[PDB]
Amino acid sequence: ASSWWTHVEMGPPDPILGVTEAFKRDTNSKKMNLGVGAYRDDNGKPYVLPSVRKAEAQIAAKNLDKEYLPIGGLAEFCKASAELALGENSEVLKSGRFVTVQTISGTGALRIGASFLQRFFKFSRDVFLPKPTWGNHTPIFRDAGMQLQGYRYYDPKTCGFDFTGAVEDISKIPEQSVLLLHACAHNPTGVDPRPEQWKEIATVVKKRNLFAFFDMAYQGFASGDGDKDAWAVRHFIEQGINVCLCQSYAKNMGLYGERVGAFTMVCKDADEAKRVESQLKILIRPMYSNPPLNGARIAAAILNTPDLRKQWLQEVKVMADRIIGMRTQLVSNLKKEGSTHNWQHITDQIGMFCFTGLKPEQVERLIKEFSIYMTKDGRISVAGVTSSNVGYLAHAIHQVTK
Amino acid sequence: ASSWWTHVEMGPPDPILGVTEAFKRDTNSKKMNLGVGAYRDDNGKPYVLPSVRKAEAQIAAKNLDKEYLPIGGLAEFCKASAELALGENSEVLKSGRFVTVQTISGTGALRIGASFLQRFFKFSRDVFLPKPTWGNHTPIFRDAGMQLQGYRYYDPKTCGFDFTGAVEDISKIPEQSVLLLHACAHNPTGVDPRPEQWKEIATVVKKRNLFAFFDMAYQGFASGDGDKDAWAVRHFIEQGINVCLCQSYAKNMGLYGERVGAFTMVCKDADEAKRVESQLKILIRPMYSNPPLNGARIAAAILNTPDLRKQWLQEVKVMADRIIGMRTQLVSNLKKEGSTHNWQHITDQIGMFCFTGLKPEQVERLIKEFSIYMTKDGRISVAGVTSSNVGYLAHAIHQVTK
Ligand SMILES: Cc1ncc(COP(=O)(O)O)c(C=O)c1O
Ligand SMILES: Cc1ncc(COP(=O)(O)O)c(C=O)c1O
Repeated sequence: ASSWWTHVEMGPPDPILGVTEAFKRDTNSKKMNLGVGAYRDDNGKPYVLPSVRKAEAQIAAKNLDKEYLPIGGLAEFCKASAELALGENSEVLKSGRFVTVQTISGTGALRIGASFLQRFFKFSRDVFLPKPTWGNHTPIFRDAGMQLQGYRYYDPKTCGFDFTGAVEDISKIPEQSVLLLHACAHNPTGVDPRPEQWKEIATVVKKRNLFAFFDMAYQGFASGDGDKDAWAVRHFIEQGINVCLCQSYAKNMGLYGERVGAFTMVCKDADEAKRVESQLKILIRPMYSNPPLNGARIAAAILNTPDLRKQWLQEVKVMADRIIGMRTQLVSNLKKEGSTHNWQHITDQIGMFCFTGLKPEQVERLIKEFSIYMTKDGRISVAGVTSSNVGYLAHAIHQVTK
Repeated sequence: ASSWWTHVEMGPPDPILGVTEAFKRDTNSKKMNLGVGAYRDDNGKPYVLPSVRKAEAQIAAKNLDKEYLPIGGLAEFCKASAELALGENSEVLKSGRFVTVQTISGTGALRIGASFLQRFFKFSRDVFLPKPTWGNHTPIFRDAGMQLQGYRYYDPKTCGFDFTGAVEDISKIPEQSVLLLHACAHNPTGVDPRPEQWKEIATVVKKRNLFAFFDMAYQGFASGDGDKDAWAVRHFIEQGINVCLCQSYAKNMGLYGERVGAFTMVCKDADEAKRVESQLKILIRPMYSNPPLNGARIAAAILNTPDLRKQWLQEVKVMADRIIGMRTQLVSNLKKEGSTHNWQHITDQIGMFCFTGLKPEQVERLIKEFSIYMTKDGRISVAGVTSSNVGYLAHAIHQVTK
């Protein structure tokens, strides 16, 4: 053709960016933006952890260099991330039968894992995801070369986890097929299985010899306790199932821009771990010579230092308490407004994001009348909820669902 | 199988890391490491630009947030990078018929460009590279899905650019085939075509309607003048050829760990530019939600501020002068030692890396006897050369080539 890219077509707009722009152009004083993808403080401003600032001050005092990091990443950061994910007294660390490589946050880890599965996981080409899964998950596996399937995870009838349906779908999954399991808060729905349900899922996976691909990105932030959030992964590991974790420190540490993340794979032996490390480095090098330095250095400094680690844990627990308090206040105000609908699932759900279960027509009613901007599926970000405007949101929800 | 990764094999060791480890384990006092991939000062320590430190201090004073950046990247950084690459008075900027997206340094840009070519460049599947090309170039295009070809670039007989052979190979390239052209210092050889040779190559490309994929990663660092280093790209653009630039600020700015880089594509119209921008964002999002923030912010602060830009240009010119002085001193000391070999190609070559043209047996002779560690092909890093040890290196080369 005359032009190289004359056949290139305009890409579809991102709904999240459209919602954000619609909120920005809105002139109503009482407008709210529940489509935000990051945590916010009470005032609604972006929140930077004081532990992060202390780590930055310490690093600036150290006056370190900016040379390239190993292809795998910073050794201290990888070791600290593995210890945090698996626990300080995990048998895996003692045996050393694990590999951890720094990557570009969770998305990068997910991509690296998908590329590794495409290159080496000869058993199957199908990746199973929850039916209401994170949006980027699909494109990542599609670009990496993996076909995608789905299983039931969320039950719209009870607005909760569909345990029986999920068990049946997992049991129907063909053997030796990779499975994706949101470790903690589900990204779009924030519904997590109960520990007994997690044990049942682990037993089914062990019986079917499936491959688990955990995606822990809200560790600590989900409930303020890192051990309880990582309980499912540790249970899977002690059951004898080798799993992969995609850890993202964007939320639990507030390093959204720093792109901090680690991809760890559990192997049977240290020889297998180092072979997987070599192949992972071989895969990583064409994508990027090395991961970034500043964010990983900050994360390693916070994790290794005891006082900084304690302060970071306290801050994360505080943010988790704020999220839970916002959910509880929303439910209480909905009860006060006189709504007879059962909003227990709002308190039951854990994480930033919530489906109140509102119908799309209710969504347009909220957008046009009360100037509340939210996605069509019904997901709202609790971080956007404020103690000042929680009453307004509850009143609007009650009026729409009247 | 019983194990998921029992069939995974140990990856081949990286020769550069092996050379570095061999240098580290060496106990000779007069040992040198010419395999370093980054610039070093006179003392041999890593060099951090004072302009970078001033920018970091200014950013710390600003007390900015760490929220996610747009998928394309920081707007200020992209605009500044495009202006620096194309020139302040470029017609492309006035017409706005360009797209620039931040990426993970040069490697990332190269990958993004290869992915875009795989998805949209329906004309051909073959990418032509110089015969002595950068090592990572191959794996990047192989993983992205592009077949790779080669053309003659370096003439071992004269240790210089093979102009006639390169012209014949380019003319034999099939029409509408993407071509890779190291903009400045050839990574492995540091040989660049003369401006008349660049004009001839541009005329041949325009006649054959080839697609040019420039990889400018040493702008400014090559000779201390950004305009002269970017002269080939500007000539190609004014000739009417739409080209792609993979800019890496790792060297010209010393931000090796910060992973700073931009991929810019020249289009005919602004509509084509924005369509390409949307498709590039669609491609980028699965790989990583957004590029990192700290390095791009530092680069934008340095480029936009006039005093910081002037100081950065002065520092880059100083490092380029140091590299040229090291080359000249090496040639002068080789002449003093009495060697009759023609070492003019050492001064002719521009960039960090040089092929002195030594045979592999001479390489093992240097490694075993004089404890000088270097790659088998003969490439040496001028940044590793020091005013103190340049005489020792010249004496060793003369003794080996005696
Ligand atoms: C499922 C999932 N993956 C990954 C991430 C983190 O993505 P990023 O890599 O952009 O930090 C999140 C955070 O919202 C998430 O919910
Ligand atoms: C040909 C080439 N491409 C790209 C780069 C930049 O690589 P990175 O992305 O690791 O900064 C360099 C720097 O040495 C190079 O020589």
